[PDB]
Amino acid sequence: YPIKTIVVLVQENRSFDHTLGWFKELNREIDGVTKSDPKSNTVSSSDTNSLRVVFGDQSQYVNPDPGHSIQDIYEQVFGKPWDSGKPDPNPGHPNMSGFAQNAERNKKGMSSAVMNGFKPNALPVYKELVQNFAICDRWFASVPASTQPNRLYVHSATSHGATSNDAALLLEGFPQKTIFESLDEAGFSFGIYYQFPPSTLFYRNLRKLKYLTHFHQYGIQFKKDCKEGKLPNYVVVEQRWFDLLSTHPSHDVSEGQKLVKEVYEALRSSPQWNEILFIITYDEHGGFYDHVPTPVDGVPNPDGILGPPPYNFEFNRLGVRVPTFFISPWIEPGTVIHGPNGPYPRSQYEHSSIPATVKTIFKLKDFLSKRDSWAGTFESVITRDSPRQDCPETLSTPI
Amino acid sequence: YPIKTIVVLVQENRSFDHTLGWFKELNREIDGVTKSDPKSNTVSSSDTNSLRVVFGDQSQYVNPDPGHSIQDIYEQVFGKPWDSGKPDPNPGHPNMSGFAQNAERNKKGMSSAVMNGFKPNALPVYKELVQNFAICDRWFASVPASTQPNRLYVHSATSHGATSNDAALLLEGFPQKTIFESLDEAGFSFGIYYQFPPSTLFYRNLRKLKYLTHFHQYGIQFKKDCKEGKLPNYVVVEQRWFDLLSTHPSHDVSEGQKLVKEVYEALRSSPQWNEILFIITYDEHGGFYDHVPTPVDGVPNPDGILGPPPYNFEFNRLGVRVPTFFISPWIEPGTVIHGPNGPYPRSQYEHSSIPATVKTIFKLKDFLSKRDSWAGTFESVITRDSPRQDCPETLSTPI
Repeated sequence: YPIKTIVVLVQENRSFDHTLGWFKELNREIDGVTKSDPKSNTVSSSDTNSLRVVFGDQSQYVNPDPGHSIQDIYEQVFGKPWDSGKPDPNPGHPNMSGFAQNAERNKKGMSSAVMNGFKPNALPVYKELVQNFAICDRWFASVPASTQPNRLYVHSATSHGATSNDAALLLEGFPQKTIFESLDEAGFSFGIYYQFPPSTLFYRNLRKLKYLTHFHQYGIQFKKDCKEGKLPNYVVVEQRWFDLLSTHPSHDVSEGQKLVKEVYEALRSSPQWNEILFIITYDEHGGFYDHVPTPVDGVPNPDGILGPPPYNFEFNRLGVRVPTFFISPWIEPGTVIHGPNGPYPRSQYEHSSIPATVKTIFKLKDFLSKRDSWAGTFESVITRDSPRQDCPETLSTPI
Repeated sequence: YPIKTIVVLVQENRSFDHTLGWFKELNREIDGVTKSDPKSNTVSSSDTNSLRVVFGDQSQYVNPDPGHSIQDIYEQVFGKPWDSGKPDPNPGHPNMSGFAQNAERNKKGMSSAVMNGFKPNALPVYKELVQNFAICDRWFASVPASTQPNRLYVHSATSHGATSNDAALLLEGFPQKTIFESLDEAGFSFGIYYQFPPSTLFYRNLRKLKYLTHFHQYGIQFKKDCKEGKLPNYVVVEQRWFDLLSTHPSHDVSEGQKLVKEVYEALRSSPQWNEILFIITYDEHGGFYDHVPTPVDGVPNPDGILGPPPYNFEFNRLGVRVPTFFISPWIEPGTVIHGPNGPYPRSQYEHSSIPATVKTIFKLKDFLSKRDSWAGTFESVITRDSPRQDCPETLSTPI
């Protein structure tokens, strides 16, 4: 089994249908969207009783940040708002009908951004990566909540009860065991390449003296370690600082495309390219539309810890589908992975799939929680007998 | 008393003589340096004989970062290194003779940068601020240690035992009472205007919900509140993110001049200009040379907490002199404040002077610590009967 280096890049706040849904005309196998059988959500307002908003392919490069709190996402997936005076934590029916309404509730006119996705040619970096490697069109954010609970799952398969971006809790640090500790204890290496203060600092255990040395400034160390073949066994690329103090500004998809291109090309020209498995995913969907109902059946709480009031979240429902890419010369081009042949009938691909698959590939002894123990593993995406030799050396520049 | 808004900007890593020492030619009253009676430090090395390095005015805009740990500063001020096998915490004799030796010890050739200051004309923003307002030439960093223990003093008059930049300790947060809490309890407002993640988040008490709302993005909110005269009673401008993971890279003094210019002009064109007292100081001296012996007599420990081993620091010695500016239309131009007039015979101006003076100007009930209660207060710098009306509207662009 050729994979010795696993590289993880977690992007920000985009749904599958918004990012890749229109890539379906390039490959019908992609569970995306079409113009002929279009998806839609309705909007109610004081001025109008009902307006149908069709999911289109007119996403602009610059967009506001839609709502992605646990309470926003409740309205998006169930089509009705949370009501603390009439609490309905498990209403049963994720029909994905509330994205446009939740957008409008948060900011008038924002349903246009929420109800649009990108044309493939507007994201050439992604179009090339989809066509030359693999994606998963059934990969759900771990939590129907915001950025940090999901990021906590990426490297620990739990959020240790968190469903918000609680500045005090994040700074105090979350104490659960991380995949870094599993790897280290088994003698494997790991490195976190950061630009700004990384969200991985929110793991309290990584603040031990012996683990703080595994953080490396990205600009200094990343391209260098790629060039001389010195990448550790588990590489995390951390790019943005999370504004802990941000108690719906616009921003550009282009920066993320540039980062993906740079990271890919550095891995692609590395002597370790033939041992590398590169995963790109999104922390959560950002409030953008997606048509696939979030799983509500057979989803385990990772550690028995409930979320804070008023939601008292049971972690018995997944988040919304996000774009996930698998990139390796050992992968056939244009491959699309759906649900797992996961260990259980109701297993799903989600962020805990990353620690699960790391545990599987490196034969670590134990899973971290009940979530990585249950999540699908994607090591079977590595299918070739020999590494492909003509993988693109460079990708197109973002528009 | 005309002062209703106090604004604080803390710059990084520069000594008084390095920044303002050559202004003595412009104002003989300044305790600076001359060419005819020059300061010097000696260097001992293996290959070469003892070499005198004279303090010159040849500072370049780009310099390395000299040593400014508690152990480096011990050698700088006492002229001998710390010795854990022969510990000498209170050697008696701050002769300021070790800056060049300590520089060479950290990086060969670095004594040249450490033993140089700026020509006044090389820093036009500062030269204009000095000539149009006030400086203090006897203001000491609170701690002969690194960045964060000193920044803790600026808004709390203690470091709660800290003598290093301990990432785990900083993220856990320091729990001492802050001047923000003194102000809030007395009905006054405060605002922290930050660009990147602010060091004030290291105060644990500011992570409460009711205080997190007082943080404002600088780019969004600062110039705005300056225009509409909506500045709170205590303004902190936070500009740089401290890399907690940095376990001697070069950087440019020009960025700090640009920031100072931007902040000054925004306060100067504000309707609140006639009620504003703006203080600029430096967290500590960065390891650059200064000739004034650090006070070792009558310096109180703020709260009885000792520093960590091996130094077990008693907080009975001040840090090195830093540049400090007082800026307000109620200030006589070209004013230089020396040591304080009380509250005690051995009182000194230092970072705790900021909380002390805030307590004095706003008649807050209690000081925060024994340092606060002992430090000099500079309210007497406000001397005019009417606000000056021809304060510079704009400043020179940095070279």
